Amino acid sequence: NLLTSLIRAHLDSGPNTAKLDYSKFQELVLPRFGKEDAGDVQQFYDLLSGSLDVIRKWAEKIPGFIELSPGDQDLLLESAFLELFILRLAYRSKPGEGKLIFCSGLVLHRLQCARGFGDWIDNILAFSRSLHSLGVDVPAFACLSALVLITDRHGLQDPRRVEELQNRIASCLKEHMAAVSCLSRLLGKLPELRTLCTQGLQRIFCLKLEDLVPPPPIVDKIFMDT
Repeated sequence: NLLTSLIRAHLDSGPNTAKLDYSKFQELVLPRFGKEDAGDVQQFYDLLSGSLDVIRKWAEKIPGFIELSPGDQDLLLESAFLELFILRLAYRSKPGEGKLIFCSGLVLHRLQCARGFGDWIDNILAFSRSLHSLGVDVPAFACLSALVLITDRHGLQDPRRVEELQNRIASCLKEHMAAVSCLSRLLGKLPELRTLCTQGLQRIFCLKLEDLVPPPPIVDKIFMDT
């Protein structure tokens, strides 16, 4: 069934919590001061680039995403990327502790992220606990995230296919959350998520302009989409 394949796809795309990765983690007390250097930017960029790989291996595994055309397959992806990056990160992070947890299991302190991400990081954590107040069970999240991906995108081959897959996922979510308006409180989180992507596009524009290290292709593509 569709739900099951969405739960699994989510759970496979997630970090292994038995192996969160603390090799870079440090519990800092005082803000990192100054301007950000090339190391800050390169980290931020790698984290970005890392997640695209995983979000794609998550995409593939959605019932009938592989079935679509290669044109739309990468278009739903690059267009959903930043929103997926932020929502998955907000979902799996730990705002009480100041821990950002990334798709590869990497754990970073809010204060370690602040130079590359900017004040954006603080809004992302605000959005994290906002998600966490509400409670969003795994099946609700595993449908919500596929809906961020499979959605009409100006310039899609057969948006009938996308629109069709979309509505199945949409009724899984509707059904599952009726089995558990709840759905509309969860949907009431996506305007917050939208504000987050805009601020992220702005930091990424700002970093593109310092040009301290060459961006990864995703930075360009996400920015070209503007």
